[PDB]
Amino acid sequence: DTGLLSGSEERVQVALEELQDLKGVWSELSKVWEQIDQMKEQPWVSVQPRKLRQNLDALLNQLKSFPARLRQYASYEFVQRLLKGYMKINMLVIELKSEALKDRHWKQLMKRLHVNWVVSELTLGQIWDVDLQKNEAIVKDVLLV
Amino acid sequence: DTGLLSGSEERVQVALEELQDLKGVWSELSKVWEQIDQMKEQPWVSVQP
Repeated sequence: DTGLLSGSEERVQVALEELQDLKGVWSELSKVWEQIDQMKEQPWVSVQPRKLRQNLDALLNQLKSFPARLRQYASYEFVQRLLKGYMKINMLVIELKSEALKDRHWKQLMKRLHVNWVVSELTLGQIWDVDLQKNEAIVKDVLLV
Repeated sequence: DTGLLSGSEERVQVALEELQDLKGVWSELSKVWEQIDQMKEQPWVSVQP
């Protein structure tokens, strides 16, 4: 018998508590990503921006649902910046719904983003994976012209 | 004694069974026309014939 390492015990305790915290975080983040992937999978060519704004508000409510313990994490800040870029996606949506969306317009935008697309399925998850925050200049030039 | 016409309550219970059957029928029809609502309000963005 000897003085047991209480450092190991407190390490186990903090590991367990942070593990449960991050498990709740992973549940919330899995819900967030599945919903955003589901909505961005559709072309949303003839779908008003307001039904994506309401999803934005729902994401905000989900981000405010968990206590402040996650709100101090890098994942919370990343999801908040994702929400900011998601209202940027709303900013984009007007171009998606715009009368601008022509075949030659599609080809010029495609050349700007260098990706390859199939017209039948306009899965805008791909157009957002090509980050609009990253390629803002080229898409803005296309929108202006 | 008050010998009552039990046929009235037999009709009551028959109507009750018919009502439960109709409730099931209209629950299924609610699902049917709900599904109709989903493909029906569709602005024709993604759906194929």
